[PDB]
Order: sequence, then C-alpha cells, then structure tokens
Amino acid sequence: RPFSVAEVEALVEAVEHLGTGRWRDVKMRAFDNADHRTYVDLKDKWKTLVHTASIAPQQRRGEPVPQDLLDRVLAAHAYWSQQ
Repeated sequence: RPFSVAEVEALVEAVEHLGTGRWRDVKMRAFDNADHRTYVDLKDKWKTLVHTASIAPQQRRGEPVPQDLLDRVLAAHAYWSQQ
C-alpha cells in the first residue's frame, strides 16, 4: 500500500544514514515492524522518491511528498551517488 509521509520520512532518514545499497539495514532501521514494507519495497520506494524529487512538480504523481523530504531525497541521492 501507499507509503505515508511518516514512512517516506523514515525511509528518507534511513537512506540518509545508510545509503542506497543497504536496504535490509534501512528496513531494520525504519521499517523493522512493517512486514508489508520489505527491503525491496524500500529500495523501490526510494527509487520512486528520487524520481519524484528529480522531476518537475507537474510530472509528479501519487501523494505529494513534502518539499523538505524531496529536498532530502535529492541531497541523500546526491551524497550517496557521489559516494
């Protein structure tokens, strides 16, 4: 099901801290008790978040993600990409 903003933030925070190649750790960090949120779901969601944050507002679909989160997605994405 759709990620709530809290989950998006939890995911973004986890990715900020863990990067984009440690999905099991991201799961353990922010979705430990969310069986419906597999590490793959998290990886996928992160991918969509990066896309959402990277495209223009008009191109975004689904529930709007708070700008500060999109900004963090891009920053985390940029950091881990540069890493």
